[PDB]
Amino acid sequence: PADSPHIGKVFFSTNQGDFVCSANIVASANQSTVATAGHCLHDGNGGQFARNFVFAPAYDYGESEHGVWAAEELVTSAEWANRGDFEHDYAFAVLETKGGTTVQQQVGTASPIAFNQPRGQYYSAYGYPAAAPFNGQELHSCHGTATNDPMGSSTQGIPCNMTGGSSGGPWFLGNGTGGAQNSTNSYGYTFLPNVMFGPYFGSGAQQNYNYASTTN
Amino acid sequence: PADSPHIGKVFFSTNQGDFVCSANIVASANQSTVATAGHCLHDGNGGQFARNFVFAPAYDYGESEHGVWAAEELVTSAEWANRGDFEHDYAFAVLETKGGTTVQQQVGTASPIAFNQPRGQYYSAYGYPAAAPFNGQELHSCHGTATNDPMGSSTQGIPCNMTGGSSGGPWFLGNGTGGAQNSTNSYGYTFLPNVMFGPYFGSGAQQNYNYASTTN
Repeated sequence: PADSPHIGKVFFSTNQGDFVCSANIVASANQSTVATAGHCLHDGNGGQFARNFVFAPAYDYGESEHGVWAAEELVTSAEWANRGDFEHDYAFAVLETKGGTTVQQQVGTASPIAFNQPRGQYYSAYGYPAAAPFNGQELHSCHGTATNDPMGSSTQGIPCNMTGGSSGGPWFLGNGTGGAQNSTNSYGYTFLPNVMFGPYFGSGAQQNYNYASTTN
Repeated sequence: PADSPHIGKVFFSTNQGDFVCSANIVASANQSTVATAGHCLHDGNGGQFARNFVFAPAYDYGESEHGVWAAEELVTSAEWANRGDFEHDYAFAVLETKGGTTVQQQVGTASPIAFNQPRGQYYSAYGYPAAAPFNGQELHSCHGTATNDPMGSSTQGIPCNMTGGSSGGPWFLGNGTGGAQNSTNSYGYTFLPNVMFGPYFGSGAQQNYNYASTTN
């Protein structure tokens, strides 16, 4: 985590309990924006937003020297919020500033983010899987070539063993944590998933990003 | 109302019961977008989306020939949804398509929409006020020059006697229903009778519009 401190762990609550996800600081005008999954910050089907959304950059068996960051605005895709549309299971959280210090300023790095890229690219996906065989404490990764959702939606799948808690973690184009972010961990099929699915980052994601990243 | 069928009445429900608002068809790529107030489609801080949001173009003691249109995507500003911030009490609803027909195609017209315009312009504001001495059945209007929020926020006020139900109704630059939409009826203050406040249509509103109008 110390080497890619833009990636971090998410804690949040709903009426059903206390849960975890992952997220990533993306380059933004407000320097306060993390990319995550829609389902990590909103119920879907017209419901309420998650409560007490906290981001922990470079989490590693606990918060890092970078600390933990509360959300000020949760920015869900409209298709996710209204219909639980997994084709648009992406979102951005706009975090607090601490006495002038934005999360980007504290952590000192943020991922570029790209949209409307070809399908079928090679990805490195990251997150904090929390269900067995994982413990929720470690940054893990998956790597491989994306293929189409066999069930027929616009999502893409990569070979991956990560479990619940990894949702919202970044997909970077290419090998490693240094590429442009171009999707987010959305879902796998239990038990012992072997494919991670992530939504296509098209013009919906781009325009949601433009909006979130400017405050908003 | 027949002369300005892009303006219409809104019905919706929450856990607190059935409510009414106003809205306006604005030109959009998806041909399906109405401008309204954030509070006409989302509770604000800690709440959820309105249910059964329906738009009735050219309502006049009942639906017009254009019928009634259900929302598919409610698109609230982030600051309204997360904090009930009246500086951003604007929103867009993306409506259903009926047998291939979009609302903009049905009505055959839409208002232009403008952002980042000067403060203190002259407006014509419209809506379906539903509290006495109004009955919710009629299109009413207010006209005047905008002044600054006495509370010091970025909202603006105009002289206007319209009551609950008028929220979400359009403010058009200039005289009449034909100008560019540049705010929405949002709120009054208990101490200030007959003044309607509407949010500033700035870059937040523009980016929310860009996003909503492409479906989204």
